[PDB]
Amino acid sequence: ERGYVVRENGPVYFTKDMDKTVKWFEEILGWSGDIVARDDEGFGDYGCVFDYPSEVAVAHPFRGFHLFKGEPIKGVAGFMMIEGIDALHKYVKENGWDQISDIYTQPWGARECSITTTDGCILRFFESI
Amino acid sequence: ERGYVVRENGPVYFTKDMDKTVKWFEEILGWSGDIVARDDEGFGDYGCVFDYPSEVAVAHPFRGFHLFKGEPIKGVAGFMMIEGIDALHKYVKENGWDQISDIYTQPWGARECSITTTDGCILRFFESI
Repeated sequence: ERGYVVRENGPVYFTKDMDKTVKWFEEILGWSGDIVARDDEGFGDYGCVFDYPSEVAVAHPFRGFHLFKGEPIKGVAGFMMIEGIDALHKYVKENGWDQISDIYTQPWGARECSITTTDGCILRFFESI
Repeated sequence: ERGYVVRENGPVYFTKDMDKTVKWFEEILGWSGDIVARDDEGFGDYGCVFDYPSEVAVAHPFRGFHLFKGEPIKGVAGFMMIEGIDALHKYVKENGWDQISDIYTQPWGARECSITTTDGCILRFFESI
């Protein structure tokens, strides 16, 4: 570009119950969430979830999801590269969530598996072979 | 989590004609792009765009958009923090794109403006005060 730079560009996520979403992220994937703004009636308007600990987030980068109020995405909402996919699948499974696909190898050189959230969107995870 | 870390998490973006989308990101926002795989008819199935030069990406630290073939997103597709919001607006306008809202101040402490892409999605840009 010219005259400007991108500092952060984290993915967006939409929900009709921000607290439920945050809890799913924390209980099923082991992430940390935080509602940043609430409605006059106490409903979440804006927030976020990240895979690292709350601490690190309070002192800066951002690789989590921004949470906005609205109709949840229908289809793929995330495409994440990770380390420890096997561990991921076990963790999610141990936590009781069964809506996760088996792990499989992609033609482009990586093992993948995808998860459906409480809101119904698909999150795709992958690790290079 | 436990046993796994998120290495990268760039936002997803869907398009029916990747080349046109990539040209837009290049001509209007001054970004860079590359189509990694095409279909039997010549269209891109997978690719990406990023704010920095090609030199970085091939030399990993991925914060652009992953591009997949599909129906464009209706509504907000990006929420990114930037520096030089005035420069951005002028750059876009200077490059002939008129579907960019004016810059305005948000209650939460930042100036913002949204841009409509060639595909119809909305990209929100903000800079804190």
